[PDB]
Amino acid sequence: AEVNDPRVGFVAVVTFPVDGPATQHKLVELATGGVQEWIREVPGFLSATYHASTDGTAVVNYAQWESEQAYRVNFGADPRSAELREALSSLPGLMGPPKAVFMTPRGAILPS
Amino acid sequence: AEVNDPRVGFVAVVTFPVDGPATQHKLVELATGGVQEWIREVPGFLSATYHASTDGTAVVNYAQWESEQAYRVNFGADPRSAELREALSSLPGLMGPPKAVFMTPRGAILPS
Repeated sequence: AEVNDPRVGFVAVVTFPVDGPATQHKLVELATGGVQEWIREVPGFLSATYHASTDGTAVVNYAQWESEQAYRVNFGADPRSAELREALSSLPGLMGPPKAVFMTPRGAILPS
Repeated sequence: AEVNDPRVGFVAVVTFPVDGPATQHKLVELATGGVQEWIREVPGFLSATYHASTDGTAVVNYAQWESEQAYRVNFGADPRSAELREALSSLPGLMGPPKAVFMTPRGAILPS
């Protein structure tokens, strides 16, 4: 969704610490390789964008959800989120557990 | 821009540690204020979205740029970005300097 779309009521920023750029690439390939095809149609899911940090040390997911309730019901409470967590944890080169920050959009600036 | 817009070549995620929700509001108000309208016209600027962490302790800016040079030079060499940085660093309630992570979008999971 557009970053400022009013439907975005809840965001998670998840950082995965990795051992370098080869693992960054493998982790994004894994995350977008079909393991989470099921999430796409879940109610309230808007997007998950995986980024490689320029310094090679982390993959960062910016995830948009319609609301915290939708995230909790349709993601956190579905055992498939634990299967997805297991899959992403399986990759050689992941150096520690992912770190999450939960937040809500409060203001934006777009080009004129 | 949409999170998977192909023009987004570079993202900065900047986290400002703050002492509580009153400060989260003052910081977003300052950052989205009005005298800061010049950013909207910077070449290569795509968006800045400010978020309040649900726990009250941080404001997070997810910023989209066409390239690292648009952020570093088109924005960062402009004297106005030094003025903005000083205003944000002098706000009461800040608990430490902002921390930035720089990254490149590499994949996205979206609904059909």
